[PDB]
Amino acid sequence: PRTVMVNLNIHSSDYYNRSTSPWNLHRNEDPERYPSVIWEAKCRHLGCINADGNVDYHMNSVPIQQEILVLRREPPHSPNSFRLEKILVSVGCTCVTP
Amino acid sequence: PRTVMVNLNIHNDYYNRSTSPWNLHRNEDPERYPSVIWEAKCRHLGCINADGNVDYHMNSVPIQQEILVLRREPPHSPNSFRLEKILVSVGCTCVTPIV
Ligand SMILES: CC(F)(F)c1nnc(N[C@H](c2cn3ncc([C@@H](C4CC4)N4C[C@@H](C(F)(F)F)NC4=O)cc3n2)C2CCC(F)(F)CC2)o1
Repeated sequence: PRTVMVNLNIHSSDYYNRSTSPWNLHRNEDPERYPSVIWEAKCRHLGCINADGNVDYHMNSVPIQQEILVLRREPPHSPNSFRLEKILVSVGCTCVTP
Repeated sequence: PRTVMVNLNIHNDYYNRSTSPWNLHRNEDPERYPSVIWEAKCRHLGCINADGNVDYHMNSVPIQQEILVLRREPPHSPNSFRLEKILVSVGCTCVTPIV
């Protein structure tokens, strides 16, 4: 264990609507985790929006997955003690050539 | 102060075909945890078309997200931190510019 003290008191999105692989945000909630709420990107379409403004299936919208560190309550249900943990979160969508 | 204890011992390529591909840039700060953060930098100003050529009628833009980091408090402290928000680039997407 490398135990440290953390003080939790801390001292654009509408532009991504113009993406050829647009996404919406999905609420992910876990009361055993900090941050408990994580907004996860879900691609709106299987294809990408082409020059005509239409969904084109010759290209694919794919979620960008990132490794994210979160705090897991340790022991479970502990309000003040945690262990660092890695999870995968979707942070947006990009358009790929299959 | 909302002081909590954190155990820092972690429990636990595809996007190359993107029309708005990106590379990773090393962001290092010895006063922060994680000290090293890899940020996405868009490879091109435009988006890659069907022919494999850059088209400047569209733009590759970095997706900026707010993430939480630990700042050493007091400075240089090996075991005490304050939570802090920073803005990082987590990938690139292709956008149709405003006309
Ligand atoms: C909104 C949220 F997703 F819940 C969220 N916000 N911050 C976190 N987690 C915070 C957080 C910060 N980072 N910074 C870097 C990384 C690494 C991944 C290889 C491990 N990445 C991911 C990628 C990107 F950051 F650019 F995305 N590039 C990287 O180098 C993960 C990460 N996790 C977390 C909150 C608890 C804490 F303070 F104790 C510690 C830090 O989650």
